[PDB]
Amino acid sequence: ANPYERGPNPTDALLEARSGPFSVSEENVSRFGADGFGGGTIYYPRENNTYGAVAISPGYTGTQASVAWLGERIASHGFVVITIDTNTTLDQPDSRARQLNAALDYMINDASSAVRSRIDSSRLAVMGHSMGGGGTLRLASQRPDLKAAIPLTPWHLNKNWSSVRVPTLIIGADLDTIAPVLTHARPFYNSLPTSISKAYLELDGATHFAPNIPNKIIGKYSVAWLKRFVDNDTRYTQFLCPGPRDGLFGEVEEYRSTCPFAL
Ligand SMILES: [Cl-]
Ligand SMILES: [Cl-]
Ligand SMILES: [Cl-]
Ligand SMILES: [Mg+2]
Ligand SMILES: [Mg+2]
Repeated sequence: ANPYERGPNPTDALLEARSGPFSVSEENVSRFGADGFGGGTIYYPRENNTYGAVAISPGYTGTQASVAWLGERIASHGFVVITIDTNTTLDQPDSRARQLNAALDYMINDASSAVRSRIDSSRLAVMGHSMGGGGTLRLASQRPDLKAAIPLTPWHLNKNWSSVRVPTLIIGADLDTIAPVLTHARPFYNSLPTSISKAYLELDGATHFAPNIPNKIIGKYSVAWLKRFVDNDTRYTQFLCPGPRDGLFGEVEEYRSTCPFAL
C-alpha cells in the first residue's frame, strides 16, 4: 500500500484512453505573469488532493500547443502539469532546462491557491520535446531530487548524461531526421548509468513530430512512468517491466530498460 496512489487500479485500456479518470481544469499563465519563462497552461485535477507536479517544454520554434494534448492527458491521470512557452522560441536546451525549473517553482509558489494546494512539492518531474527533451536531461542532471524525467525525441549537443540519477524514460522515433536516434536518443540512453531506473522506447515508423499529436503509446508510457516514479505507484510496474515487445510494426521498434526498478 502507498499513500501517494491515486485513481483506480490500472489496465492497458485505461492508459490508452483519451482521458484518465480525473477532471482537468486549466489555468492560463501569461508571458509576463511567469518569472523566468514564457508562460504556459497549468492542467490540474479538480478533485481536491495533493498530486505530483510535472513541467513540459516544447522544442525549437515550438510553443506549448505542440505538447498541450500530452500535458492534459497526463493531468487527467492525477498530476498537476504545466506546458510552457519559453522566453523565446529560439532558446537552446540548457536555457530550456532552467525555464523548466522556473516553471516547477511557478506551480509551487506563484500559481493560484487552487493549483498550489494540489501539489506535493516534494514529488516533481520534467519532460520535453526535442530541445525541450535536451533541457529535461540537463535539469535532471542539475536536480537529482526530481522523481522522473521523460525526454521525447530529445536533441542535445552533449551526448554524455552519466551524471543523471533521476529515473529517466527516453522516447525516440526511428525515422527522426531532426534529432536522429543514432546521434541523440540512443547515445543519451547508453550514457545514463546502468544502475539507475531507466528505459528507452523507440517508436517504429515514427517521425520527430510523433509527440505533437495524440499518440496512444506516448501517452501510455509517459503516464505509467510518472505513476511509477512520481507516485511510487507499483501498480504501474506491470506496463514498464518487462515492457512492450520489440519489433511491433508501426508501433514499437524496441524497448530497453533496467528492470526491475528499485523503489
Ligand atoms: Cl528542437
Ligand atoms: Cl522527422
Ligand atoms: Cl543503441
Ligand atoms: Mg477539462
Ligand atoms: Mg516571463
